Amino acid sequence: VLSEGEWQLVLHVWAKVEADVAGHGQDILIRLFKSHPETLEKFDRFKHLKTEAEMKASEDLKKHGVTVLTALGAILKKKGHHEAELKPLAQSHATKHKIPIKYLEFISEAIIHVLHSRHPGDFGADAQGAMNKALELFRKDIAAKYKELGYQ
Ligand code: HEM
Repeated sequence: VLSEGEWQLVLHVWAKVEADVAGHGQDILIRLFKSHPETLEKFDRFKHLKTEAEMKASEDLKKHGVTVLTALGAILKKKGHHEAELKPLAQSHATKHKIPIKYLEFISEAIIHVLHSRHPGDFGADAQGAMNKALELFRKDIAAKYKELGYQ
């Protein structure tokens, strides 16, 4: 469980993200796809993209980045009391999109990397550890729902 101090660090950097939701979503998805190409293959929408330049030029990709970060932001602002927000996410990602928990670990890594690149003054070690804990909590709670549903 995160402390109030930890949540403050998480939400302080997150408020910086929300000044450019779409730029962050691009950077995060591109990092994910480049670092872990098996993730790209889960997106029928995006698997035609073969280069970073093509990814950066895709408005559809940029749109989806906003969808992802918007959902994450709503979860983080619940500070742990996010069960209603995760239910539908866990359900779609387990049963429709077929996304393993490991891939949620991968996108967590991408998020943390992009936050450090874009917001280093608000993303020192204390904030990095707090964000790690927040995204761990996210994964933990999704993983429990996957397990309920027979997906992990
Ligand atoms: C921070 C983690 C993530 C969040 C907050 C998130 C959020 C969302 C949201 C809000 C949607 C649309 C509503 C829905 O279908 O549930 C969606 C769709 C989808 N997500 Fe995620 N997602 C996350 C991670 C991933 C990862 C790691 C993958 C793949 C490796 C993934 C694959 C998909 C796919 C395939 C769709 C459908 C895209 C489409 O329209 O064709 N998601 N996600």
